Amino acid sequence: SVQTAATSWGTVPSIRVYTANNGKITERCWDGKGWYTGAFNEPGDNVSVTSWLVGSAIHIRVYASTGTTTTEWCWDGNGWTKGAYTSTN
Amino acid sequence: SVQTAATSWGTVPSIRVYTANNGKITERCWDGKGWYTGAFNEPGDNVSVTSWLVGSAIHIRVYASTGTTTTEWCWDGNGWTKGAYTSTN
Amino acid sequence: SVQTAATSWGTVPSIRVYTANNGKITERCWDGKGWYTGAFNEPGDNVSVTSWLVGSAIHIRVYASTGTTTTEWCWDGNGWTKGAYTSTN
Ligand SMILES: CC(=O)N[C@H]1[C@H](O[C@@H]2[C@@H](O)[C@@H](O)O[C@H](CO)[C@@H]2O)O[C@H](CO)[C@@H](O[C@@H]2O[C@H](CO)[C@H](O)[C@H](O)[C@H]2O)[C@@H]1O[C@@H]1O[C@@H](C)[C@@H](O)[C@@H](O)[C@@H]1O
Ligand SMILES: CC(=O)N[C@H]1[C@H](O[C@@H]2[C@@H](O)[C@@H](O)O[C@H](CO)[C@@H]2O)O[C@H](CO)[C@@H](O[C@@H]2O[C@H](CO)[C@H](O)[C@H](O)[C@H]2O)[C@@H]1O[C@@H]1O[C@@H](C)[C@@H](O)[C@@H](O)[C@@H]1O
Ligand SMILES: CC(=O)N[C@H]1[C@H](O[C@@H]2[C@@H](O)[C@@H](O)O[C@H](CO)[C@@H]2O)O[C@H](CO)[C@@H](O[C@@H]2O[C@H](CO)[C@H](O)[C@H](O)[C@H]2O)[C@@H]1O[C@@H]1O[C@@H](C)[C@@H](O)[C@@H](O)[C@@H]1O
Ligand SMILES: CC(=O)N[C@@H]1[C@@H](O[C@@H]2O[C@@H](C)[C@@H](O)[C@@H](O)[C@@H]2O)[C@H](O)[C@@H](CO)O[C@H]1O
Ligand SMILES: CC(=O)N[C@@H]1[C@@H](O[C@@H]2O[C@@H](C)[C@@H](O)[C@@H](O)[C@@H]2O)[C@H](O)[C@@H](CO)O[C@H]1O
Ligand SMILES: CC(=O)N[C@@H]1[C@@H](O[C@@H]2O[C@@H](C)[C@@H](O)[C@@H](O)[C@@H]2O)[C@H](O)[C@@H](CO)O[C@H]1O
Ligand SMILES: [Cl-]
Ligand SMILES: [Cl-]
Ligand SMILES: [Cl-]
Ligand code: NA
Ligand code: NA
Ligand code: NA
Ligand code: NA
Ligand code: NA
Ligand code: NA
Ligand code: NA
Ligand code: NA
Ligand code: NA
Repeated sequence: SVQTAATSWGTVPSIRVYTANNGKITERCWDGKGWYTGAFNEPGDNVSVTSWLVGSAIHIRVYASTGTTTTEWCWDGNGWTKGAYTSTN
Repeated sequence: SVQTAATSWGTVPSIRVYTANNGKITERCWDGKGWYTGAFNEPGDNVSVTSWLVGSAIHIRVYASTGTTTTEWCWDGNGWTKGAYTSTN
Repeated sequence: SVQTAATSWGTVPSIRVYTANNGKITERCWDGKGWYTGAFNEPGDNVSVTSWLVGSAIHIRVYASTGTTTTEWCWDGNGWTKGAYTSTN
């Protein structure tokens, strides 16, 4: 099966659902008006997510794994950027 | 292995744990007094979840996947209902 | 692939990422200053997580599964303790 991860914020709410399928992760988005495909598209076979609001600004962290490798991706209001996470050391 | 997804709300807290096993997803619940089996029972091989409170009312979204198909299930205070989510388009 | 689960709290934030690899789950931690390996180390092939704050005290629940067995682990300010969760009955 594909593998998903979901997060939400606020009371509208906004929702993001990440799906790993055949080695790629894609993103679907709800902001109160319908579902649309988001900008996030990166390699991975497994995905997890968390998020937090600072006032009205959302911060999202997506953990994309393949084999024994995990890469963190970061949204902080502009774009997706690889983060500093490593699984060890 | 079975695959689980967990969410919580409030400070009691309430917890819900969803488990995919042999193509079915079941639900376990804590509201401060012990664990009990919940009403949610739907097909799926993979599960994710998120939730949010509006005041004192919980909203839960369970994303149930099998193969390349994902179905969203919705709790909004009464019962479980299929949602509008699709993985594409 | 390894399988991960992530939670966060506050606005710093703190983040915890749990990774199941080859039958063991390990923990990585961010509290604003860098990533470090946490104290959590228990058997499991699949992991989920949730957490909640009571004021300034974090409570974390990690659901560690192997085959059809799921064990809950609990952090409530001191250490990791097996919880009362069972998947049925
Ligand atoms: C992608 C990344 O590494 N983000 C870091 C951030 O990097 C800075 C760069 O963005 C740029 O400004 O150059 C400086 C060096 O001069 C840094 O490399 O630095 C932040 C400062 O601590 C990191 O912390 C978070 O920053 C967020 C906003 O960008 C936010 O304020 C958050 O609260 C901070 O903790 C940021 O780290 C990333 O986010 C944290 C939470 C972890 O997920 C970490 O692994 C990420 O890389
Ligand atoms: C199951 C579903 O589709 N729920 C929708 C909801 O559907 C309405 C029906 O419940 C009924 O009232 O008939 C009307 C048309 O006349 C709609 O079909 O409509 C809501 C309005 O936007 C959707 O939005 C959420 O509604 C929640 C309470 O029911 C809550 O207020 C939430 O804040 C709203 O965003 C609701 O969509 C479902 O929930 C959202 C968050 C997504 O998960 C979406 O995919 C779900 O279908
Ligand atoms: C590990 C565990 O079972 N924790 C229980 C907690 O057990 C108590 C023991 O810690 C000790 O004090 O002895 C008494 C009997 O005299 C109990 O066995 O009991 C708490 C009381 O309800 C449980 O509830 C949570 O306690 C947390 C702080 O420890 C916190 O206040 C939380 O809000 C309470 O709901 C605690 O249960 C564990 O946590 C809950 C949320 C579930 O995850 C449950 O399965 C856990 O075992
Ligand atoms: C903050 C926000 O909602 N931005 C929307 C745009 O990006 C989408 O949301 C962010 C948080 C991240 O999940 C992106 O990968 C995602 O595409 C979005 O493109 C736009 C739609 O027209 O709406 C913005 O509000
Ligand atoms: C709001 C709430 O806690 N409702 C409980 C009932 O349903 C359980 O919780 C909801 C949120 C959802 O997870 C259901 O699938 C689940 O069964 C529950 O049946 C009842 C137990 O007697 O207690 C209610 O409070
Ligand atoms: C509350 C807190 O942040 N405690 C830190 C110590 O434990 C780490 O965090 C807790 C919540 C749990 O995830 C542990 O398994 C984890 O190791 C930590 O060891 C210490 C680092 O020097 O810093 C504490 O603040
Ligand atoms: Cl950004
Ligand atoms: Cl409802
Ligand atoms: Cl403790
Ligand atoms: Na989630
Ligand atoms: Na649509
Ligand atoms: Na942008
Ligand atoms: Na969770
Ligand atoms: Na019990
Ligand atoms: Na009902
Ligand atoms: Na998460
Ligand atoms: Na480092
Ligand atoms: Na300690």
